[PDB]
Amino acid sequence: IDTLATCTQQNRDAVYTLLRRYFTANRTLLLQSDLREGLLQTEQDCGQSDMLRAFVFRLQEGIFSSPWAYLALRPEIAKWEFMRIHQEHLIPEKLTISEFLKFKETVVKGEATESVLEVDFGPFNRGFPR
Amino acid sequence: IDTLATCTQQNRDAVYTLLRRYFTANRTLLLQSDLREGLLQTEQDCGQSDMLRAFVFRLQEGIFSSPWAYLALRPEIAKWEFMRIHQEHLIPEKLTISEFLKFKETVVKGEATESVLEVDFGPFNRGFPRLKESRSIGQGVIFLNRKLSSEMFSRIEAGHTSLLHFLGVHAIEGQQLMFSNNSHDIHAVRNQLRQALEMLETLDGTTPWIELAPKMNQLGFAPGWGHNANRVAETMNMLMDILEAPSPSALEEFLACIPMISRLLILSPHGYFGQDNVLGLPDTGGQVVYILDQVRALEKEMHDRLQLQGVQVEPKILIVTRLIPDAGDTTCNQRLEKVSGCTNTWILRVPFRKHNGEIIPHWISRFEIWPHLEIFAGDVEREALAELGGHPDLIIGNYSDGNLVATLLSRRLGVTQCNIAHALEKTKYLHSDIYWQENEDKYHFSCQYTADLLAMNSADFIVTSTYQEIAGTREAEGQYESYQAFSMPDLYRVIHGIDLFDPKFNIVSPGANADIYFPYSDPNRRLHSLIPEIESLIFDDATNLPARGYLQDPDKPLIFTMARLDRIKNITGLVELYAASPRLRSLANLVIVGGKIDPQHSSDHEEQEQIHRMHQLMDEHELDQQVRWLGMRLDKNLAGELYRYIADKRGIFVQPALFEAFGLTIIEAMASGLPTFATRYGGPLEIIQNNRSGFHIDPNQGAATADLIADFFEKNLENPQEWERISQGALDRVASRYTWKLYAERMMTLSRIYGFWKFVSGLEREETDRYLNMFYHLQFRPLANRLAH
Amino acid sequence: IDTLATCTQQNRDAVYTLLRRYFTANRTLLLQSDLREGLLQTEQDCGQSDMLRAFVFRLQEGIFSSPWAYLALRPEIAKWEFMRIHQEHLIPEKLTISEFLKFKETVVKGEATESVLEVDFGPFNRGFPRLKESRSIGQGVIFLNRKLSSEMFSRIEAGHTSLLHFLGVHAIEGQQLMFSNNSHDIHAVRNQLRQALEMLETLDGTTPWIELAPKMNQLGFAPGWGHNANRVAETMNMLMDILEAPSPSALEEFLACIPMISRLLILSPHGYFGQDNVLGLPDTGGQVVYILDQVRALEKEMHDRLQLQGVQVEPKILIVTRLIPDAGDTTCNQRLEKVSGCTNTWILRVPFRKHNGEIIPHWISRFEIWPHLEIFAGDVEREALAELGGHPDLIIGNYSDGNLVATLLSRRLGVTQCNIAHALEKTKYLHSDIYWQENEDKYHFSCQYTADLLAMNSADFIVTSTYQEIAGTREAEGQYESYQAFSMPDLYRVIHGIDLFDPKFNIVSPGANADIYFPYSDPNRRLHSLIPEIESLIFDDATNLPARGYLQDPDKPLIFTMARLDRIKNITGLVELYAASPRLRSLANLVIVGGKIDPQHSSDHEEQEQIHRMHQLMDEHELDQQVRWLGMRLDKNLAGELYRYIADKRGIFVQPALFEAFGLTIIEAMASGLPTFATRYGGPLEIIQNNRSGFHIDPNQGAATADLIADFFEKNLENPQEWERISQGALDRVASRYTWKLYAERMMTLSRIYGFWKFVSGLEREETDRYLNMFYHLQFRPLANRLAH
Repeated sequence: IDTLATCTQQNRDAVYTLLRRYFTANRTLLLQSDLREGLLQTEQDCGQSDMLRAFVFRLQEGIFSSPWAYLALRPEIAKWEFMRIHQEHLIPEKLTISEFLKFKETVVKGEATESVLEVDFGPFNRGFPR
Repeated sequence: IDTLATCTQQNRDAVYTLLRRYFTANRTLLLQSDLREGLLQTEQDCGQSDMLRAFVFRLQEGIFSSPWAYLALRPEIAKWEFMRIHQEHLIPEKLTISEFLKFKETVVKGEATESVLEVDFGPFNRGFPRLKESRSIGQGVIFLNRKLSSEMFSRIEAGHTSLLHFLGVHAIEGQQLMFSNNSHDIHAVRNQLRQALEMLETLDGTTPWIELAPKMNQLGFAPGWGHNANRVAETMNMLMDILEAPSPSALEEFLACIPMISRLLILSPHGYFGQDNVLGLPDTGGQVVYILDQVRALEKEMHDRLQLQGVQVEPKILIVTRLIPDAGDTTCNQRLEKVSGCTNTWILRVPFRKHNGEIIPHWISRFEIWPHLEIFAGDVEREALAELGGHPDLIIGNYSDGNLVATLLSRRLGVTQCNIAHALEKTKYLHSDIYWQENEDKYHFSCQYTADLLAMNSADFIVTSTYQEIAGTREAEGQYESYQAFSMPDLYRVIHGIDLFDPKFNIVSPGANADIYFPYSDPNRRLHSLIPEIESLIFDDATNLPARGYLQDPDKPLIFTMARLDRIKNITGLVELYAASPRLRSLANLVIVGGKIDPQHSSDHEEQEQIHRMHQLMDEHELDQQVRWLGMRLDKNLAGELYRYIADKRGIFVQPALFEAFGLTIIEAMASGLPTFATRYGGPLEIIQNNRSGFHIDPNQGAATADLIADFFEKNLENPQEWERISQGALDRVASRYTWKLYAERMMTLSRIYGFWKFVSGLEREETDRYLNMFYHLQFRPLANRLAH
Repeated sequence: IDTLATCTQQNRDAVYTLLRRYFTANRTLLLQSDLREGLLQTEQDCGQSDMLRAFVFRLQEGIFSSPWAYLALRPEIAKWEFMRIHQEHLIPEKLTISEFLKFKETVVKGEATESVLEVDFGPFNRGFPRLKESRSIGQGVIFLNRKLSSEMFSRIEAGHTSLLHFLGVHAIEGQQLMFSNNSHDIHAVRNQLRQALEMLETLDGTTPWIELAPKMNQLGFAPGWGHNANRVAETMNMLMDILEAPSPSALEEFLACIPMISRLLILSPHGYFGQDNVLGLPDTGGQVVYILDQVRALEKEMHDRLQLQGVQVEPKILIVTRLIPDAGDTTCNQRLEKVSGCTNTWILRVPFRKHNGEIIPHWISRFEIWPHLEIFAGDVEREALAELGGHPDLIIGNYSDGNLVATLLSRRLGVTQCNIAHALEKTKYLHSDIYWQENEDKYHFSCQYTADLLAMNSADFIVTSTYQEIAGTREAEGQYESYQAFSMPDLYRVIHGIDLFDPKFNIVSPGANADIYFPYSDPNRRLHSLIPEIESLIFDDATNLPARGYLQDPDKPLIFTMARLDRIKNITGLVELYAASPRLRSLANLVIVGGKIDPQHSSDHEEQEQIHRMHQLMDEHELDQQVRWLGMRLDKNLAGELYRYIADKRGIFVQPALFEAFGLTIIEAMASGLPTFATRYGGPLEIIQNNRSGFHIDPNQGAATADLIADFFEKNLENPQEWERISQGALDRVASRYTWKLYAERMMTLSRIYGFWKFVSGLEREETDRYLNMFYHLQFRPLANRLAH
């Protein structure tokens, strides 16, 4: 279950309708409860899609603005994926964690005058056992 | 020689008296000169101790308070030891740089409130290749080729090589270069090379690439292997060799030829940049001249390399500096100005802005320019990316501002970064680090030195014009060396600031121009229109033009100096040592160009007080008719022929400066065929091979200097014959080291080889990058927002 | 091109017919000649193929029986594929060399009772470095330098103490060299080096080593660094450069310095060795000449190198061969014989012995020599060890017997082993392995081939004169190549018998004798006194001298050749293509030196037919007055002066041998300066660069070549420019690639480099040694003890 799993474009109006349901801007940042809530109706119109259910239930958070939805997925324990999808032409696009956080940062606290300091332990940890 | 050389307790009375003489607390911080002073009285007491003289003369500084003295010892070039001695019971104790710097801290600014931040690049550089012998410093590219090929051998023995991938990733102007498929496979490439080669065997030499291209493309090959079949053969053979058994020379030759570089971005945001008009303006100078006489050479070379590989694109060079909307009489408000003499080379000017900006109209001093630079960098990045087709292939920074910008720009774009500081002021101003708090209002060293550390560590390679600019001398620490460890109270401490043995350091020395300064002996090219004007400058006199010589000695040898009249250029020293020696007086006549003088101000106050000593020393000793003097500034095209004239009829140049970093003047003189007598102190030590390319003089001893010059004048028939030997010596030394053509060849190679080193070594350097980025954001950014209040 | 290329059986009919034509046999083992001639007719039936022709022409051999073709294909130099195809269903099927050998074995000597031993060096060779590219074979030492220095970047700093230890282990006459104690600790050695280098800057460069010796003993330095301090500085700077950043050039230069080559032992056991009557005699060819010239050259270089490093010792070369008591006015009974033109080079003869020996009295044939070799080897160890003060520093083997002996010796003594085979017969006599039992009683190839394999694997380096001897050409397998894989039925099968890509292989060509053969333009050394004898021999007549002749019309250009009278050198064919094309009879004249002009009476018979055919050609073509033929020997110096004579006036040398292994005469001619037309086939293909250094001519096309000869004789009123240009080409080429000076320089470096490679790689090869030793004891030893029935 991943970014590939929004191939749930087999039923396209389902995905489209769901994104619409989310996009109505009440909160631009949705947690699980909301994210899942929106699944049911769409769940009537149109269809069921156990796959889609699987996907939505694995969403940790989402950030909606513009015709753009930035999703954070957590498929299995301690594994995350980030993606963004366009409300109209719906193509899941894979995001880096930096990209997703830049978007959240912009949506919440506004466009930035200076570049953010990114603390990154990756280089430091590369090579030690896991 | 070292710490244990204070075993001088063999005579420890002298030691005790040296310490006591030091402790007299005229200063807490004792530098080299005042340390050497302490060894002369106490001299006549008690004894001599050559060992002690060795030890003391190797001290860079010492720090005194309390019973305790702390010593920083520099035994040989780029090698340091630190110790402490107790005044009463004196035994030496070996200290770490951290310890020594801590005590230096808690003395001058007193005991710390909270723990200092020690920026430590040590763990980050651990593991990276580095030079071993100090005499090899500044030779970096050579060492790197050896590590590159050494490593490529073992990798090619196992499956892969990065060389192939790196060959894949440069496509100049949207067309794929060197390879059609993306194949990462070495066996395959060997096969293709084999076939390609065997097929080139059947055609003859001069078949143009255009013809070979499709057959080549069936073989997997994109263009850039050569212009004709000959050259394609040549370079495919290079790659075949390398893929069999890597060696440094072959590797450097192949790397050297890859059509990677079509675009330069050269950064100089401070001063008023502009073509001509600029000598004397604030922050400007001959500073601009480096850039302006460099880029023609550069553009030409870049084009050539591309042409030879049969790639037709037109290369661009952008010199990016600040737009100052205040004209201030200049061209500095013009956004795009074509550098004359070049096909595609442009000054692109960009405004500073405020945070809403809102273009800032007014000139800003370099010392105050810090807070604008990040904004500037973003703006430059956009504008320049637009003006070039895309990313530049290399980015060159100049001075501290230029280098910080290049640091930022290069990290954003992922481009090879070259740094030219031209000078690093931390050594120029005594104690300006430990005392940085004092000097902040004027100088803002807290920002500068921080940006300096940042940039030195960020660059892929650093070009300097002399060895001493990096590592100095047996006596002097170098400009870069001084950043190796230092303290900056209430900010941070640095250790491992720079590694002098890092391969990134390369000495690449400029020169010439070369349409102007050229050998007196040329079949063409000379300016005879000037030739009557020349003679009438030296020979005429009085009130018809600037005064006052009147020589009247028709065939007498000439002694030429041309400079600023100021203290350190030291014309006073030359005339003084001239008057003082009668034989020199008899052998030649001293001609001088500089000052405005002519009347003392008007115009040009107040440091031109050196005109006082000028006339004072000229009238007494009765100089006139022995020595001509011009107050003129000498339009450059003329001066070129003036150098050309002072040879045949034979003469010499003299540059008796007290200290000279590079000595471009001397380069010009030698370029013109003049035997040159140049100061021993600074770069002329490097430029002139003494008694081959010229002669070194100690501007301190006038007796010996003028004596030496005379002795030169007395040789053979009066120098037929040994004036000519040195003259040819200078000529050859200049064509073999200092020329912008040479400079350009080396630059265009360095960018390719360090491009490949970046490519290959980048992922390992990521921790270093994150460290430097954190330092920037959490340290520099605040220091420069303090400005800017 | 390969097994897949036999998809040429779309056009199935042609392939079917081709296999049909092969199967109808008379012979089930086909070689090239039949394989090829069977392609044309049936060719026109049915088709005309390029691809199929390509395939067939790359077949080395094929084996037919069954409905089954077994094909061995060799598409590119040194690469082999093997396949089988079935007559009816035609489906090429890949085979391993072993499968193919098992089939060949079966078809030839029948179903095997037991299982065959397969000698396999593959697992033993895995992991050791190899060249990757066929063009590079024979260049081993270059690859090896790059491997050594690339892997000498041990910045683990323990290492290369390999280099340091190595420097410590050699000593000459008990005197430790380069280092007083065996040090390692690279940091210490860098220290010592630094200090020493420093002192040398205050010393008179030309100071004898013996003056600065004690001071250097202080710094830990034994002698060997140089003669004057200038050289000591040179070599020390070499080592200092290397301990910092190793490179191939540097490491070769320094390794070449090391005064570790003092005593040579050259081994040539068969025949009559001595300097008198060469050639003549059984088993003794120009065999003796190579070695006498080689050792003279060698001894010079040895001396020079040793001298330059300041070590006083006298080098000694021993040429060790068999002592034959029954001699008859050869010096072959005389135990020690000083070699003319050498200070310390000698011939040491050791007798063969029985086990009780009881010294064996009479000359033994080289095909019978095998049972004596082990005992001989022991006696040579004892005697040569006695004659040199100890172990030799290099052992050089000659031919098969010499190489085996050198193998046993070098293993015994721990000495670097060089192999010069000069010829390997396995390739000369086809099928002689599969059929070895037939040839056995004459030749004994069971012994020779086994010994060959033993030695080519055992050696440190292997020296050949031409590339051809190693890997041959596109069409023809090389001499060493032949041993890669073969069967000796009832004895053993071999796969991986040798690796042509191993870098033990070095082509070092001989040259000269340059005391004898040298340019015509030499300002001295010419014997003008011998010009009368020579104008006598060219332009005389009658019963004065042994000729047929009297050209008259001397004013023309000249055409020279000299050779043993045959048939392979092919003089008669030169005569013939001279005759048949009239434009040459017009343009020039033929001089010829060899055999006997006047009848065959008188002497030797033998050549006989070629003498008679010579005369016949003389009569019938009416070639008197255009042709001078001398029937004499021409002592060497006389000959040299002659080649010199023909050069100016504008002559040429033509040696149209059917094929020539390595052309000596071609070299002597080019050395003298004559533009030379040499056979296309064999060594001359390598020696002459065509249209630069000389001209390749097909001996198998007469008058097609004569057209080129005449074409050359033309070009602007005879030849103002071209002849001169080709002469300079020749001179330049000899000077660059073929000279005994260059040979000995190379040889003396190779011993040092492969000695180091042996020092490093030594313990890695022990499984290989245990294997080769087992194979010698249990395979060679029985075979030789059957000879010796």
